[PDB]
Amino acid sequence: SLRLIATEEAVTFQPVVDALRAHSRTDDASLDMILVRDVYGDEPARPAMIGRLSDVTGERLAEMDSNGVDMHLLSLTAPGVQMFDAETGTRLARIANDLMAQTVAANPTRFAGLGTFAPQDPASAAREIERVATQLRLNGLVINSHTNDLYYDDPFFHPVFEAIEASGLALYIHPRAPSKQIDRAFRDYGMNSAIWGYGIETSTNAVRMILSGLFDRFPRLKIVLGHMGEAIPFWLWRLDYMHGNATTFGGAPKLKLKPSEYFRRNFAITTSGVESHAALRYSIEVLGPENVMWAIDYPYQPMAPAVQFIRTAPIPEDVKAMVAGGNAARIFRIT
Amino acid sequence: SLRLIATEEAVTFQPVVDALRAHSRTDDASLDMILVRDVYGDEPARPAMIGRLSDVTGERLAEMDSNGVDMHLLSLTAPGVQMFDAETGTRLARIANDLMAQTVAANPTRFAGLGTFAPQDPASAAREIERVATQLRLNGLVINSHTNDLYYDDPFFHPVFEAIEASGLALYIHPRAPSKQIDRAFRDYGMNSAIWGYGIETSTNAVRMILSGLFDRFPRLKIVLGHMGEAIPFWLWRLDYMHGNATTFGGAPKLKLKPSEYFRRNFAITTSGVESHAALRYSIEVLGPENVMWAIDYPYQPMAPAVQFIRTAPIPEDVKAMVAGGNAARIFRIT
Ligand SMILES: [Mn+2]
Ligand SMILES: [Mn+2]
Repeated sequence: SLRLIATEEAVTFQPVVDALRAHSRTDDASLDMILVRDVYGDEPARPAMIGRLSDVTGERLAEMDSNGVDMHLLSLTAPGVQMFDAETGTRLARIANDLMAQTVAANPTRFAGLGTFAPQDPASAAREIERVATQLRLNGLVINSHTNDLYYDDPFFHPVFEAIEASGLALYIHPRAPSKQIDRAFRDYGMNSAIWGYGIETSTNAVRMILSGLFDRFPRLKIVLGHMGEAIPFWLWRLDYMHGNATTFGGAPKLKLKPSEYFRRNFAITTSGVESHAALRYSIEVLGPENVMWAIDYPYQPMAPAVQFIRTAPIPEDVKAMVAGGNAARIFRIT
Repeated sequence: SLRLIATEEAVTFQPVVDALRAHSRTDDASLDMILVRDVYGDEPARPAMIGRLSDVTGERLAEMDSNGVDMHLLSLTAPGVQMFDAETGTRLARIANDLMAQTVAANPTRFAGLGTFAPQDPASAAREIERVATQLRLNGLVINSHTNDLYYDDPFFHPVFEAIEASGLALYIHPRAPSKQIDRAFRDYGMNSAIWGYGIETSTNAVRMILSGLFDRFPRLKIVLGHMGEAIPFWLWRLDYMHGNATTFGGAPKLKLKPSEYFRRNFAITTSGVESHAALRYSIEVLGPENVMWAIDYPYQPMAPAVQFIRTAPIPEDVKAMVAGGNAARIFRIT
């Protein structure tokens, strides 16, 4: 009876897989090359991952059925098309988006989809964002933190955000590995990945977006952050408290709202990879129950424990319905 | 009659101030130079700060009295003596520690103190840690995240942690601005400081310490983190979950315990700069009430709101007493 819509569910498609296979052989210094080699490289350390990522109607659907999961909201897996040059990224984003729409239409009661884009070329990205919203009628958008080691405060990306805001599509900002601005401290102990780097990279991106005033410029933007908001919900009081010093002594711009007010107004979060009732309850309290969505983070996380996490959450049934799927249905235009 | 012991209370002394005024004029590229110029520069943007940091028995004690604060646990303010060359840092650490001991001894019912050291020279730091523990009988230790842009998983610092463990003194790892490994992303919107950079720098340091197996090598270390544990308490589930991948594919060493188990066994946290009852409640729930301590972060934060934050906390009186001062009395050897 509980409607479950998992909102951070990765997929890939052959043309992107082939491109990453070739890219894995190059001398790119980006920290994502660790993942890219492990999954897409010759002699990969994780040889089953491409199969599990590519599968939609086999193991994925059987697991959804076994666990009573109604839908996956699908996204091209990190690092998407962002590691390629502008020309290649742009070509592949179109291809990946068409394949995403095709995948969704084969089973639209079970799958919804986010389109992606190649912000290496902001004008072409804005055009693809319009095409995703209007021509393909996809459910929203996904991008994997930084592009070209720049964050989304940079005015270079204004045409992208202008297009996103006009489109009405929410943007899921998924992690990728720490950019070159920060990667040096994430080369050890597997910290390049989900264990630490992903969170630091993505949250820092989001915080720069807020403090730069991007949400005064584009106030109707809706951003979604996985991994219980990449911990930003935990830092809200300190973000607010220290903002006066930042504008006064630090040369940060004056904002109309407080940092945490942008977070509640313009962001929503998902529970991907943070199956903690305590953290879920914290987030509901400080963000409000309309701002928290459930996710699995399949195939990197197994479905069963993610499902049982939300089914057993110590919150009222109406709030649980919102988190399990009601909020996603609203935010990602799912019927 | 609630005993209030504030655990992250900054102070400075003339010999360190003079050293930092001189350092302010050098071409050090450290991100801390923004703070150092602002407070200690020839043309300071924050001219009253040196006076406020230096004052112990004037305005500080008066504010403590007005607000019913029993004690401050004093620490040489960031960046301590860690920006100097090895010889200079070593010399000033001894001098700062002697002055701290004398300051505590002058009003020992109102002030406790943490000694510091210069990790630039691990062998010399080890000796000063022993002196601090055995001869000055100070209450514990303080260091400001990185030294020379290295983190405390580095085996270079092993003689330091060997000494700390043996001394039985708890080490407060206070923030510093992001090291050169990560500072590129923290040059804008005032993010070098408390609003964002501090927490990312310090939490990353601690996470590296945990994942490197430092607490299998030194299982009796006690580390204290301010700012509600630099958000580490929020990330515990994901740290644990992803640790399997880190060791299997990421070359992280195999640990005896889970990451969150080191966090609970070897760390305690304080509420400095995070006056959120919701964040406080979360922390007590996931760490246990014995691992959370109150702090003010004076003079960077005012006393009254921090005091009223704990006096009004929606927790039982016995738990409130532990947080307000009881835990600190145990952890920092205060009668
Ligand atoms: Mn994911
Ligand atoms: Mn402090």
